[PDB]
Amino acid sequence: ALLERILARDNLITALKRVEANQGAPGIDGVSTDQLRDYIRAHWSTIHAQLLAGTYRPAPVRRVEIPKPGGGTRQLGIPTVVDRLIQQAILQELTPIFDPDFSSSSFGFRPGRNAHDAVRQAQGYIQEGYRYVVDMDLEKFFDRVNHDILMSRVARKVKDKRVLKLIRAYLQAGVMIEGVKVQTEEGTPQGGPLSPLLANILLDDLDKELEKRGLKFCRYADDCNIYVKSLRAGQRVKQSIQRFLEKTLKLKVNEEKSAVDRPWKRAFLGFSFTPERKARIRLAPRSIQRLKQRIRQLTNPNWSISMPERIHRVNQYVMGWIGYFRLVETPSVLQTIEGWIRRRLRLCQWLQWKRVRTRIRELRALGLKETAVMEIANTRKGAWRTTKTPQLHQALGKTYWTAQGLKSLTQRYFELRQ
DNA sequence: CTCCAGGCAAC
RNA sequence: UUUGUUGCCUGGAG
Ligand SMILES: Nc1ncnc2c1ncn2[C@H]1C[C@H](O)[C@@H](COP(=O)(O)OP(=O)(O)OP(=O)(O)O)O1
Ligand SMILES: [Mg+2]
Repeated sequence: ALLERILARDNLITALKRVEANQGAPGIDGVSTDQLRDYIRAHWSTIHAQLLAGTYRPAPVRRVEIPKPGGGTRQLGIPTVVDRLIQQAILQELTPIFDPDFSSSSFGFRPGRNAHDAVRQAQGYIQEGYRYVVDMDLEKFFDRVNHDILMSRVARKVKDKRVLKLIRAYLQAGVMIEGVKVQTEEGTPQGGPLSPLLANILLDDLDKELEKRGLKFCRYADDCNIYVKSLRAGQRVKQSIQRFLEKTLKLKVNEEKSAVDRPWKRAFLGFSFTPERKARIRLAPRSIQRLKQRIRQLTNPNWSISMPERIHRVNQYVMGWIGYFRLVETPSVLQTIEGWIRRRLRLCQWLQWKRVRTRIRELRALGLKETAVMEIANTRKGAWRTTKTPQLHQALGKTYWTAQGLKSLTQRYFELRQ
């Protein structure tokens, strides 16, 4: 059966290689991903037989406080490298059980389904005429999943009694705070390999309820949004779905994140819209500011690495960042930020030549006319003031940086579009 | 299509 | 320090 299908050698080996490639910090027994192969070889005959007998209880998850981009504290649950391996072996077998019957409008944590599909369908509804959105998010979503309602939904397709006892055992296994087990009443661990799938199993009935209601929607994780023709119809369905998820699935709504507002005034998965009739996708103001804050720390303030290294470090971030944010339809702001990136990268190049004699030595070697070299080498202006001056743009502008190995932001934006 | 070193994003 | 999933991307062994 399913526990036998989970404990199959090929399914365990692929699950092992995942946590190995993850390189995640150890659980509460302190054993690392590096020791994971050596640890299971010694403890396998026990682990295998003790969970075959239904006597196996997993070790508690490690509490780690990480800050969220919103500001608040996110509590993580880090399982034992074995407890991460076992959950993986459960996930790998539970995906073909649950995934095909998941919603067409479900996009979160799913194989072959991305954030772009969630936005393309989202712009496709407002383009059709549904020019109002009911954006919704859930209060501490992974912390608030009810154990009884969840395994009710797990038992719907899974008939094997041994795995239902095993998943419950993982859910019931507590946390370690000051060397003591702290039993869990509600919540699936924020860091359990299986836990993102269990999140989709619970809210599949919410998907089924919305599909029965005949509503045009997009869901990614707990961040769900329904696309309506009007503000009156949106406000109406804002309360009736809140009542549904609070009663039938027992979940609390984050009212600070949830709104009935216009799609272009709100952000969805790092993207926003334009007030146009056929609405174009734009960068959300949070996503622009997260980029700008990252470039400020990547470019040298009082930092000390090699500049050819720095250019490559800027390269790997920007080219990756544009890989996700290729979906935006406004290249104008993308043209500005690349110019801003060049402008910011000019600042740390200007301070590198600290001496006035080195300033003249390099600018004359670059090709710039002596008339302009001596005019700006001994200037009294500030460091950020000098980076916008006509002469520093001539010696060190667009043509210089591209020759120095800086990969252009806009060039690869159109390359990924083509 | 599977796996390895790394990176970007969403959650 | 910092976990997990999912998508994509650069390079590599098949
Ligand atoms: N880095 C992560 N690692 C593991 N799980 C994560 C991570 N980020 C998000 N999740 C999971 C747990 C969250 O409950 C769920 C939905 O994300 P999100 O709404 O941002 O957080 P949240 O619901 O815990 O907080 P909030 O109460 O502030 O809305 O996705
Ligand atoms: Mg939430």
